[PDB]
Amino acid sequence: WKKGKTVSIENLNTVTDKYAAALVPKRKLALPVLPEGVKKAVEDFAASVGQ
Amino acid sequence: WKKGKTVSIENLNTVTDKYAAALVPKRKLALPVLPEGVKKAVEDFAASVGQ
Repeated sequence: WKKGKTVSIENLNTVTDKYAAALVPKRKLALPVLPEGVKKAVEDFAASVGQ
Repeated sequence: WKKGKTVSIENLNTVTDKYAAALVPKRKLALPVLPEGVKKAVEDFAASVGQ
């Protein structure tokens, strides 16, 4: 915020990115979510065999 | 094979299809091969996590 100026939302948002980039832990488990791009490519491969 | 005619290879091959369609069993286990279309979509999903 400058003296007579205003505050852009493109700077209020990169500040909020700095708050939510410290919400991640400094060392974390890479707990994998199965994406739907590969959870359907293995579901229908079982459905093409008939499971 | 007709009397004075010849034998086409498009009829010698559909005869060979009838020999190799009785090589399949009348009741079979649907033993699934994993295709490379889904064995790579689950390999790199483990390689994007770093396994």
